[PDB]
Amino acid sequence: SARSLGKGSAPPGPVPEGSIRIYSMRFCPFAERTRLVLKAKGIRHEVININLKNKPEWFFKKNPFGLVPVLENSQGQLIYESAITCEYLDEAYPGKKLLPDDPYEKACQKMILELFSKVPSLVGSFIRSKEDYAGLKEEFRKEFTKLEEVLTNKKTTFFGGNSISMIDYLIWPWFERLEAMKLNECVDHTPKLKLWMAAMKEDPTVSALLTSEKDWQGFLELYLQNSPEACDYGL
Amino acid sequence: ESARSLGKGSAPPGPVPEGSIRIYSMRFCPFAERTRLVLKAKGIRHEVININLKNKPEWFFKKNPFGLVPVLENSQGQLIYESAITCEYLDEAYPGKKLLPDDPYEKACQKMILELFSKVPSLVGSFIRKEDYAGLKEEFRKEFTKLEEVLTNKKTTFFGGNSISMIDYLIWPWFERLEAMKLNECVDHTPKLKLWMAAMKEDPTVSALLTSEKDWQGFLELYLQNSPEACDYGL
Repeated sequence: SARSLGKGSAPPGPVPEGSIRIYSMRFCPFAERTRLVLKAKGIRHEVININLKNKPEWFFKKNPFGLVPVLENSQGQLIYESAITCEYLDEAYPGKKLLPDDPYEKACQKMILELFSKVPSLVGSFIRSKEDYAGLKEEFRKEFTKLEEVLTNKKTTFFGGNSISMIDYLIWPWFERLEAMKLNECVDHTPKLKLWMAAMKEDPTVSALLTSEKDWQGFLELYLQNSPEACDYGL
Repeated sequence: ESARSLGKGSAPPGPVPEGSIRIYSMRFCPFAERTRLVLKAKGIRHEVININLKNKPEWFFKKNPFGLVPVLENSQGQLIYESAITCEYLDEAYPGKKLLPDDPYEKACQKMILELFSKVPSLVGSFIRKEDYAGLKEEFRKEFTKLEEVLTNKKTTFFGGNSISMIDYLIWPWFERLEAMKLNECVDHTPKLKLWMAAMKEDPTVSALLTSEKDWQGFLELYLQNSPEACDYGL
């Protein structure tokens, strides 16, 4: 049931009443954002994994950009872009809100997300390709000092207060891979950010969705080998 | 004159008065025009401080760590930057008619359409910055086709329905500069987008904030030569 769907696969059926579907990939950190929100809010859903190296022909009608995550509900409505999917889920579902309702506090979370914007591309660059490592670790350190400054100025344990909120879940997938990439020395000069990473791993939602560093390395070696079995590593 | 832009050696501004809000802007900046369209549409009491973008004051780098306009500042000293964030903050923080739909899926559609528009501001910048023209005009036609497909599927005059909403004000500044840049032919294959442009010019908020073709070309001639008088052209 978790095996990814690829080129030649049959278009999926309609999403059943009272449920939502996520088009995802088990090792995609952008989709992990949406799955953290789905788990934190206790939302009943179904997962369809997409083979990103051998995409189903029907997947391009779900998203014109051809990227995961994509949400699909029973009315056939489609929502793409990880940040948009997270905001939509917090708005359309009941229970405790992950986004603060104060307009300024909500704007701060979106400004912090923009301060984090260079981190996903650095992770991408690090994974790919070596003599480049030194320069890239320096780049990581500079970006992390910007997040250290936010926590210093806020005087809180998390990026949106003394308890976890949307902003923490949005940036967590990249800090999760940091240790798997053996780049933990990049937070050795950011003590508040380091304490934040330890607090995040103790969160029940974060903890339930962690990928083991061996499963991630299994995926990565298959991905770097350009294998169409990468998305399905560990079955 | 309160409108002349502030440069190096200017005194840092005083506190924002109670009941008001300040926008740090530049009269020919399309990103800050988004924010000004929202302040005008919602009838928000505010003050404008223009920044000399070719002679930036030192005190301004404390208002935004990116050093860009627009920036909002209130009486509590709160600072909000990134044009899309400033617009959403104003819609939530102030009374009157909401520019954003209340439905979570309709709100998500507005943010997805904004993403479909994302290449247009950088093509405008590349065009203003040959022979390059033919290629750049073809890129404009491809991007404008994407917007025409949205209007074709919605069967409405505007991007969020039968009435003007936030998404229209967010993309309008770049369509406003088409005639000025002599790029009207780039929409001659997009009839619905062409009717939308005419409908936008009829809107009282849009009409009140239009820049004359002469003031714009007058600004551009000075800005391209790094003139410190560029931002204050037309007085």
